[PDB]
Amino acid sequence: RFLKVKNWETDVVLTDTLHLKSTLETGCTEHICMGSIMLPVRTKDQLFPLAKEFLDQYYSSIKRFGSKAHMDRLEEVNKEIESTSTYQLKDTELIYGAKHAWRNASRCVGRIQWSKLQVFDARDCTTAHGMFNYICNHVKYATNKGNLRSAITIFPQRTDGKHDFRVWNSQLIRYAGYKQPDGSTLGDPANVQFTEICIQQGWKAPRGRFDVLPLLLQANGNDPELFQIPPELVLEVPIRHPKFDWFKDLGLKWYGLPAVSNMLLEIGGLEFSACPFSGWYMGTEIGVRDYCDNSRYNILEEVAKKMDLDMRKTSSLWKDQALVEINIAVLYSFQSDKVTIVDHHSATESFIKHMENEYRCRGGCPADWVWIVPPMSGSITPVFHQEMLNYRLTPSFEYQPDPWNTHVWKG
Amino acid sequence: RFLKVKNWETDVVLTDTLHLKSTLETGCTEHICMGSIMLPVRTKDQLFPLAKEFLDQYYSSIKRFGSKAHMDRLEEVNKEIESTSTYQLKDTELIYGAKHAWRNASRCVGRIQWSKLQVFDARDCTTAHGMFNYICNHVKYATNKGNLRSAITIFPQRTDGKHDFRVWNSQLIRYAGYKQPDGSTLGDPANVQFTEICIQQGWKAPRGRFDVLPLLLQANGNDPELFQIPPELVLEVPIRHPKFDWFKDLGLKWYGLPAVSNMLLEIGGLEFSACPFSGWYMGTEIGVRDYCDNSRYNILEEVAKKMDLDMRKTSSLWKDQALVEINIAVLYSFQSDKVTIVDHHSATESFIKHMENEYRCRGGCPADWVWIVPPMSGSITPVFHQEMLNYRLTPSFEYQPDPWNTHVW
Ligand code: HEM
Ligand code: HEM
Ligand SMILES: Cc1cc(N)nc(C[C@@H]2CNC[C@@H]2OCCNCC(F)(F)c2ccccc2Cl)c1
Ligand SMILES: Cc1cc(N)nc(C[C@@H]2CNC[C@@H]2OCCNCC(F)(F)c2ccccc2Cl)c1
Ligand SMILES: C[C@H](O)[C@H](O)[C@H]1CNc2nc(N)[nH]c(=O)c2N1
Ligand SMILES: C[C@H](O)[C@H](O)[C@H]1CNc2nc(N)[nH]c(=O)c2N1
Ligand SMILES: [Zn+2]
Repeated sequence: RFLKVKNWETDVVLTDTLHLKSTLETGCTEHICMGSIMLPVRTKDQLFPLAKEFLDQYYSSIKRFGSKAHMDRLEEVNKEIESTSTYQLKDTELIYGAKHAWRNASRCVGRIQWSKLQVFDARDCTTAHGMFNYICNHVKYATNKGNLRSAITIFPQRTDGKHDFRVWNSQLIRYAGYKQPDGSTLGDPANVQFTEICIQQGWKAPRGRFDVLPLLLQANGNDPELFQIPPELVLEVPIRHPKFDWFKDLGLKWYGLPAVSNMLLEIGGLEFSACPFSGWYMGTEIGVRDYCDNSRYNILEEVAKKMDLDMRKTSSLWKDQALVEINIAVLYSFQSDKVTIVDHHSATESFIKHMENEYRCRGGCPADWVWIVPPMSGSITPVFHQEMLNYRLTPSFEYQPDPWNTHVWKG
Repeated sequence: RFLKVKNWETDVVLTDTLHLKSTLETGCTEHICMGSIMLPVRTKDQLFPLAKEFLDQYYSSIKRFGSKAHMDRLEEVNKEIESTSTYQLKDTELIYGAKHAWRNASRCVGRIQWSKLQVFDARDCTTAHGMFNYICNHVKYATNKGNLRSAITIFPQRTDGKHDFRVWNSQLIRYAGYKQPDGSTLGDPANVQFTEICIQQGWKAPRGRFDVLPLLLQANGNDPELFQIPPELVLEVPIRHPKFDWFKDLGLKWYGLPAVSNMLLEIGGLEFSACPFSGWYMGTEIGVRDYCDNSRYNILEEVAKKMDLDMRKTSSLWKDQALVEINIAVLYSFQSDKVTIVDHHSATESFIKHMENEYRCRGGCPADWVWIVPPMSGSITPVFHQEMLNYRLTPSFEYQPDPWNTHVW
């Protein structure tokens, strides 16, 4: 079967066949679309087909499908599963697997970069201290003094689900948030609960507006342990504006390295519950979401005050005006400090070229329009006008619940 | 089976039960989501279940479900379908149906207004000239000297499908487009094909940038005929900016009345193929989409230049700056001329209030996030953070194919 998508700006029509390899469910049915819903232990029996599907894809990718090396590897993995109930990936398979999970990430606008990913194999790690060291090395490598390089570090896979490796932080680098007795928040309101956990585990909080959180690291199902990332490894950018010299005295800064650490990587039916990965920011993440969401740093009003905008009616579009200036400031600041960043026009134009390439080469590119379209200026980017098909390919990155909800405390 | 939606800004969680009454298909399957796809006669047998479903909801709404008058109406309609192969709605049913088709329009941010809709019953209309008269009256009533009022005008229902009433125009009021020897497009690029069909049918095109198109009306399945809307009934707004005095010199204007005329209204299985309806604009429709789409009037570059922004690199956000100013000018011009308009902040705020009302007293509100979130400044409006479930309820408005593909001359 064939599915077509149309671009309403260019009239370019693409044909998807790749969706035929989709397996997992979307949440949608013929009666209900759940496209805007954010969130819509394996047996030997379920595992071997998953392993086989993966190895088939890997061996096809290297043009060795059906070879003796292919057949011997299927055999070897089958025998490993029957005997030990799981199996180990070869390094080459792990690399291919991590790159493909990114390639298949339908919510990622940055996927033009998918084949350039440094994979750090941390499967020999056994303790939280070992995790800390791996993560420091990742941060220093990825940061590269501002010349950011994509990377992922992969800790040992799930076994019985009682021995999971987990990074409790949602991102490797994030600022603390502190709920005040008067109900106001100091720092990042998104991180209040997690900050509270760190404090309870014995973190001495500075209680400022941009305090880098400690890592809380769980190895082998053990209770997590706290570690401070060396501050010299945490590259930050003070935010200033090219024309407005008062912008600096807002006292804003942000960190250069966006590094998601709470997702689960599935390759061939194996589950890597700790697999922190990093790239570089698109500016709107910081300037639109982190700074301007009402339940984040929420700076729109203060910015618009300083610009002397008419604030008595929303129809002056004061919020939109202040939003654009904050985003100019984030891009200018990163660029001035030589820290990699991409603007939303750049990024979406590159995404459309990536997607067209994938359609030709691969027969499709699953994409989640709700996430791919930037949170400002949506329709002046080419992705707004592009129809997309969202479906689930493996290998994949998946959301998993926060570990504090599920962890069995050892004490 | 019962589904939850969460607002990620406010943590408010709502439970949707209304979706269990959805009938039509979404285009999504368990394997593929088609959320971003723009486009994803009835026999006696098919028609009675549809009539019954509708009449049940109707009698329910007036608190007379299972009453003698309920059973008596179901009886009458059944008899009428068996004998005539169709049936006629009572005026009360027609009004209820049209208001609910709007209530059910999952792509409409303006539904807080749904119960305030003036319904013009044009089911007695028989000719294209009659259609023109009804439409001018709609246009004049809805416009109301700039104090716009929501309205729909409903022409006769489909019969055997060879006698369709159709307004060939996509909206009652739109601007002509003409491809130039220059290679460029003069006017609205979106209307090139329709403008050509107009000329072919005899329209004397002025060949300007903002020429109000004539109506092309089809009655009783006949060949469509041309009429032009009295110029004094088409309220237009010249676009200026509260601070940039050069803005007026771009020569921009837009019309005050948005009036969709190409959709099909389905009520109780009955199909109203000509049912033009109108409300009032949300500013971004004109300022973001009409003015700044590549493929529309595409004015971003000209504005940016007059602002003397750095257009050398995308990262100066020159497009975004110019976008906001164009949208400030649209809103300012409509407000100064006392023509009803709503900004995207205010409209989305009232949709959230509407959603909560609908969850509270109906068990849900079908909504298409891809359409509800404005085409600029998405995440600084409250709808961006609101999970929505999209499903199809009847009565409904449905897209239908351009009739020039359908029609046999
Ligand atoms: C290289 C530069 C990259 C850019 C500019 C980029 C851009 C983005 C953006 C803007 C988002 C949405 C973020 C949000 O709203 O929270 C995203 C999502 C995502 N990206 Fe990327 N990306 C990059 C690299 C990567 C890498 C290296 C990976 C993994 C190997 C990755 C995998 C993902 C995944 C799984 C999501 C969905 C996250 C979620 O569900 O929270 N991306 N990307
Ligand atoms: C009262 C003021 C109204 C406002 C501010 C409003 C707002 C909007 C907006 C912004 C859209 C998206 C349009 C687009 O992007 O092309 C829309 C779509 C729509 N609205 Fe409304 N609306 C109003 C009245 C109405 C009325 C009176 C009806 C029917 C009686 C209606 C039914 C629809 C339908 C069916 C769509 C989807 C149209 C399509 O698929 O092209 N709306 N609404
Ligand atoms: C409920 C929920 C579900 C889900 N799947 N993800 C989230 C995370 C939510 C989704 N938007 C905010 C929060 O993520 C912030 C992280 N963004 C940074 C980045 F990693 F995505 C990234 C961005 C740019 C370049 C590279 C990278 Cl690795 C929340
Ligand atoms: C392929 C296609 C499918 C579809 N369902 N609709 C369209 C119409 C396409 C989709 N966006 C543009 C075009 O409509 C412009 C009409 N907008 C005016 C209005 F009616 F929507 C309206 C707006 C504001 C207030 C009231 C009203 Cl009644 C195209
Ligand atoms: C409810 C809705 O799905 C939610 O707010 C989404 C919308 N689109 C998004 N897009 C991106 N890139 N990141 C997000 O966090 C979200 N949030
Ligand atoms: C492909 C995508 O669905 C398309 O560009 C949509 C996106 N959202 C929209 N939203 C509204 N309100 N109107 C539109 O015309 C569109 N176009
Ligand atoms: Zn869907």
